[PDB]
Amino acid sequence: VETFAFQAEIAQLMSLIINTFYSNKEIFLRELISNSSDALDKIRYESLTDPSKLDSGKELHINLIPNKQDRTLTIVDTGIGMTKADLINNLGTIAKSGTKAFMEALQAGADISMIGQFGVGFYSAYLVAEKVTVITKHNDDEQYAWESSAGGSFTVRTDTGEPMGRGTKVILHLKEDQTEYLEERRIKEIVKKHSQFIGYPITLFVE
Ligand SMILES: COc1ccc(-c2c(-c3cc(C(C)C)c(O)cc3O)noc2NC(=O)C2CC2)cc1
Repeated sequence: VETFAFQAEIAQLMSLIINTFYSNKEIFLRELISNSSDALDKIRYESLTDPSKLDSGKELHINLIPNKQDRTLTIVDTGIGMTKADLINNLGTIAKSGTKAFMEALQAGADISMIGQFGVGFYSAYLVAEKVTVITKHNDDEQYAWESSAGGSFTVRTDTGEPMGRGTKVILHLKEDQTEYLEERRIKEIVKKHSQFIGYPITLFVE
């Protein structure tokens, strides 16, 4: 297991997300679904010229998996996936510059819900989760698990769990007071409100 420090700007972004009073927490799901859609777009485009990139799985979809027993909400996609290098480099995001652009878009009146416009929507996960695990598999690398409970550090390790084929799984270990996001009707409501026109099948698993 390797432990890394977040860049100062990202730790600041996470501290802001965790500590700022902001009731509209449901946007985290929109942001994660958007990321999955972006990753799915990428493997789709690459497969147009090289269909063998789909040997790791032809289906392009997003699954939402609540587990009330574990208090986890998991978002799984079969997009392009991330390499180990991507994970360490802020999960394939432009997080340093994006955080800068977000930080003082906020000072120009913006609110937290615009976070995705600055490429760092992922970190909105910390509105609802005390810990986030990101398990990912890119065609060119092995399957890795990234994890952080904030506090300035993250870990990366080779994943031992179920083979994913290709794509990304974001596991949200929910805060005690945020269990509404495990309820079927709440999830459906949020998907219909914010993600109605995502161009990939979104399947909400039941328990
Ligand atoms: C908005 O920033 C993003 C969005 C998606 C990704 C991404 C992902 C990916 C990343 C995340 C976050 C953990 C950041 C996610 O929730 C879902 C995903 O499928 N897998 O491969 C990728 N690699 C990519 O190059 C792609 C298409 C965007 C990385 C950065």
